[PDB]
Amino acid sequence: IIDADLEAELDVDVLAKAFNMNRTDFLGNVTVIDGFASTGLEAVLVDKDWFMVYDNLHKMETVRNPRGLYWNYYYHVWQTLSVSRFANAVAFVSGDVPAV
Amino acid sequence: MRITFNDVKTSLGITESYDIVNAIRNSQGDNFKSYVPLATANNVAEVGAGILINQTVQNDFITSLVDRIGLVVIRQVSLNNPLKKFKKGQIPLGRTIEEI
Amino acid sequence: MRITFNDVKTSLGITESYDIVNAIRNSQGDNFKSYVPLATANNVAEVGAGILINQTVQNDFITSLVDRIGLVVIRQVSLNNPLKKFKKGQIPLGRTIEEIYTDITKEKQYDAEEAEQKVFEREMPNVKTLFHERNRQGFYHQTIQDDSLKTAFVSWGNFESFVSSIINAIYNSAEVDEYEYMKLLVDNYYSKGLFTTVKIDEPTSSTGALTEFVKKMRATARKLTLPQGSRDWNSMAVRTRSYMEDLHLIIDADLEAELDVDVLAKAFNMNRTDFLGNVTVIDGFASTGLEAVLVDKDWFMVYDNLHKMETVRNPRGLYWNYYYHVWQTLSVSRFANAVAFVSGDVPAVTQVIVSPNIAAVKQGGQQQFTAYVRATNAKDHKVVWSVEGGSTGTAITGDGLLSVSGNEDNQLTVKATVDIGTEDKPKLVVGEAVVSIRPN
Amino acid sequence: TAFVSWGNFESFVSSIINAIYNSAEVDEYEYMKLLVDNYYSKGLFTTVKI
Amino acid sequence: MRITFNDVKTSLGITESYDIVNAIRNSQGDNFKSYVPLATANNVAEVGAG
Amino acid sequence: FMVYDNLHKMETVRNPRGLYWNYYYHVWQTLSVSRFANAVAFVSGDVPAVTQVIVSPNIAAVKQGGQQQFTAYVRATNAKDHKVVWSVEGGSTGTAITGD
Repeated sequence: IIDADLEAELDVDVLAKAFNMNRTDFLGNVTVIDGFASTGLEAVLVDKDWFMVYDNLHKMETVRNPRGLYWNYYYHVWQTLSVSRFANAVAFVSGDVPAV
Repeated sequence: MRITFNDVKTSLGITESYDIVNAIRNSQGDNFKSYVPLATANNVAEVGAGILINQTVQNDFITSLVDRIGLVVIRQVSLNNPLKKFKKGQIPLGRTIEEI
Repeated sequence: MRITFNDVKTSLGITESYDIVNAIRNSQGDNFKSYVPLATANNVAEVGAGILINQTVQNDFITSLVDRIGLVVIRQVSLNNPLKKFKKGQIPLGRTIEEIYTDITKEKQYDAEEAEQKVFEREMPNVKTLFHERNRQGFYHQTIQDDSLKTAFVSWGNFESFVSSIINAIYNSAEVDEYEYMKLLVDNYYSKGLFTTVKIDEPTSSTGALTEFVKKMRATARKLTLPQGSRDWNSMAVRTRSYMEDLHLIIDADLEAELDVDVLAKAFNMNRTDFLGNVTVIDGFASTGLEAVLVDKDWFMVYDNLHKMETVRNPRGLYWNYYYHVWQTLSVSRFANAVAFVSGDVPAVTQVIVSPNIAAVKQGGQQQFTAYVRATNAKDHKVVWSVEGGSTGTAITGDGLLSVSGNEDNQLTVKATVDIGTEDKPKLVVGEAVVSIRPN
Repeated sequence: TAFVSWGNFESFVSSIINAIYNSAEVDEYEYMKLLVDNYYSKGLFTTVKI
Repeated sequence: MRITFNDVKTSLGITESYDIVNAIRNSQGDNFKSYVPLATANNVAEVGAG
Repeated sequence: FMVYDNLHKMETVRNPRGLYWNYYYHVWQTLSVSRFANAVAFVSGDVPAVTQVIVSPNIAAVKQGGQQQFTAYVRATNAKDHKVVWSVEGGSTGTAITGD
């Protein structure tokens, strides 16, 4: 997982990555998002089993107001968002990090 | 009840840059000589960027008649979760997940 | 009657360079030793470039006989519109096209205790509309004298082939004009300044400029392709997304060749779509700043209303007259992604967009306005809100909340202004919104 | 009142429903992105210094 | 060709006689009392003629 | 008469806590009259000599170098005739109307 601004820079300025474009055997699959909101995080290399996201509820219910003559829709989403500590996870930090 | 707008212009929230109509009119073959032979280019330039608020336009043959809307298009654009491939199944009953 | 030419030469409008015949004759094995063994090379050199005006040539065996024409070829070359793939269907009846877009909403946490009294709350969906109309009407005029043309041809097949060639020429002219109009649409959009401008240096200034331009284009395409979408790549300030196969980069051949040759990444990623979308090549933009335009397939809103051909006959002159009428709507959509890469001096702020363009409020209600500023730099700018309705008691705050006085009858105009000029010489960019007052 | 054809009316209603689903997907993406930031803040990652 | 009309009102060729719009509201026991219960009388009378 | 009805419906709701029914009868209608049909008032009180003046082209579109003819019909309650004065309130110099 990396951002587009840095991914384009690496792709253009590194000939190895430019040659190994849209390829999986070179550094796994690539996911592009908009920033990490962290002062040090640059890229994150994780495993498919790292995410432990599950769903508990996904439903929609509708009610009717006859005085106003309208329908009111509610969409309820309940889910578990967690990570697994048994999976591989590396974070590339480009700042001043502690020794340990 | 009855909501109407009056004295509305086609240049409400735009910022002119170089007045393309006048550029085409006074272009001495510099760059707009391609658009010079084009006929009814001013009409395209007037409403080529879309109209935010529309008004009734009378027919060019019989003034007493108005022009109707011949097509209605609804933009159907779907937004997807980039990280949805990492989602697992569903848990109807219970709250706690144990990993061994 | 009888039109003939005399004393015509085979070197009418040519400019000799080095007299290849004499060069071959006097070549001492330098470079024309390959053509020296060739026989009857002078005959090839005389008429190898074609004859503009031909004359009767007598037979070499019997002088009294002339040489006939053994083959007639009609050049059938078709000209196509490069941007024809962006055309939509046809509209037989009506003039106006309405486009409706629905935006996303917020999220509320689950609160059973709170939901006791607010079961019947009203939430207003975010809906925006755009309007287009027919703006191109034209026709093409041609004349054919079949009776007089029958002399120039011997075979019917060739006669009808020539007639079909004339018709195809008419269609080619129509296609060229359509391409010119579609190209003019982009220039009109840029002149009106509804594009999202990315400021770059001159690509031809240095090698690093080319790679910086490629990096910026790739980053912009990647950000546009993101599935979650964004609100900073369209003129309506609405959250929307694009597809990598739906992205089109319109650029000119002179710059495209430069980038392809001088950038190894683009050279490796040639004739590929996943790298910066599809590529369209045209001849210039007729704009002093425009270099390349990255648009979406839905950006073009071109429709057709009429495409017909009608023919009349003049019997006194014995000829046919053909008219080809083309009526179509040429417009663009402000809901689609559109980025323009400009390599000149651009203003700090391109435009300011107020989220609700048109609104209607009661005499005691309030309205919230959101301002999106399209700035070419990384700096931030403070907006100022004002209302020019005129009536007292109607007040707008710095945040963007407008409260309407209890009694007036006047259309309100709301202006969000950004000052980008220097001191004692202000330069204001204003975004406008229209508010109507319900009688209550 | 704003529509003439039923097909367009139901199309607009379905567009509203799809907008709801799009908002749900965007929120889910935001939560999944927040998970990584929370992990980094808690410092359970293996950090490579560059 | 694009023919548009700006700032037009529904009083082009209308020469009102007694202004029913306010004659109804400023009516106390007269023959106009029948239209007092009408809630949408003003809206009906605004564009009733055409 | 050009009277039509757009909506005629009834909605019912029940309050389990209060044990009662609420009925809402919604009526939406359009009420208008046509100016293309004959109509006579037969007024007995004092009436003005002239009731109204009708211009035959109510809406017209004209070229910048063109001319347009107008016709006036006066509704008179007596056999006496009246003259018509034509005026134009465009305000632009060079545009004027004749007495006919």
